[PDB]
Amino acid sequence: WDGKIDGTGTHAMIVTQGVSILENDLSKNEPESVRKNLEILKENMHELQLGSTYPDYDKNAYDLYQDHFWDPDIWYLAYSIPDTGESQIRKFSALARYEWQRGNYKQATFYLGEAMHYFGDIDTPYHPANVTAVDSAGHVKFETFAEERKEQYKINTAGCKTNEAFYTDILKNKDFNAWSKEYARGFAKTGKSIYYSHASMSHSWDDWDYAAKVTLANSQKGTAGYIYRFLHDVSEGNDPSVGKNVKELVAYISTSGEKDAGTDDYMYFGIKTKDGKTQEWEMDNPGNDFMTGSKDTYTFKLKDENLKIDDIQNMWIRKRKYTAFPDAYKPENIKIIANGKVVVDKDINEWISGNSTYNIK
Ligand SMILES: [Ca+2]
Ligand SMILES: [Ca+2]
Ligand SMILES: [Ca+2]
Ligand SMILES: [Ca+2]
Ligand SMILES: [Ca+2]
Ligand SMILES: [Zn+2]
Repeated sequence: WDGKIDGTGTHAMIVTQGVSILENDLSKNEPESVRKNLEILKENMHELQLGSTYPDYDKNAYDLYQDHFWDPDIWYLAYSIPDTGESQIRKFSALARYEWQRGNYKQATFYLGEAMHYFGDIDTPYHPANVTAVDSAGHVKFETFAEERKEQYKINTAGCKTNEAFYTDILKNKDFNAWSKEYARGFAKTGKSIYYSHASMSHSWDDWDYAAKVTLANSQKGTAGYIYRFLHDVSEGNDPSVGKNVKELVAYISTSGEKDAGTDDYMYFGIKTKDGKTQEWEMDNPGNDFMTGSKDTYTFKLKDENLKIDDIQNMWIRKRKYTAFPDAYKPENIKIIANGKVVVDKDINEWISGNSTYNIK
């Protein structure tokens, strides 16, 4: 969907409607904690909207915004694996719950907004069909069409109250990651079907009208559902990581904005377990890694699929010179996420020169 850097446009409408919908649908028996957290959410509507649009304007975005795409119908032992729209929902959702728990509500809500940007995208027709703006003139055309008419596509209810099926189903599965993937898959498959049936360049103005109606309604309802899940999760301190093989680790790395803080050297993330086994991956995204001021995400798939988070005793990042000279690197902060939970939040704010290793854990 379209969005503007000031937190306006289709994406902002979707999150804004998401909140209104939830407000309308909230049953009387909902816990006080949920209502209290919803009011805090509403205090930070600006952030939610800005977050819902930001990934399109992130200076660090990948070349063809690959991570804004996801096909719902779809070597890793030593290299990071790329993010997808689905995986970014999970990443930002984890960051959001983490910040919420420590009362850092403005930043928490921004992250929630970013999670919803990606959900919004996988609920378009073009993104889950994996048809890019390069592939088809229809990509930009359809999103512009929707943007112009976004007002007439707003909805204000999911169609039932939160003590009913749609919403109760959302709370059933304590495994947020597993729930999010399949929940997102449903909406994405609908969007993709709508691409082929109504939204592609083969179709009419009437077809595009129906396509936008259904996918914008679904985007809003789907967003309301994620917000509901979020308010419940943060109200109860629900941990979806318990607990639970660590099949993947995600690193979320903030590079300092200081001069020459970024690097083009080889960069590795590694772990050592209590049993002294090691695994190390090169961090390399389909993009310009470790740019000054950037926030980079890397996902690492473990060789041992039966490890528990406690089993991981040491973590580090290691740099290796690309040229004969040291390209010193200065990370501000690294967060490691496992199974939907931020398990490491490590301020660094010091230089890593040459071929040095920095010990996180
Ligand atoms: Ca540097
Ligand atoms: Ca320089
Ligand atoms: Ca490389
Ligand atoms: Ca790269
Ligand atoms: Ca660079
Ligand atoms: Zn979009």
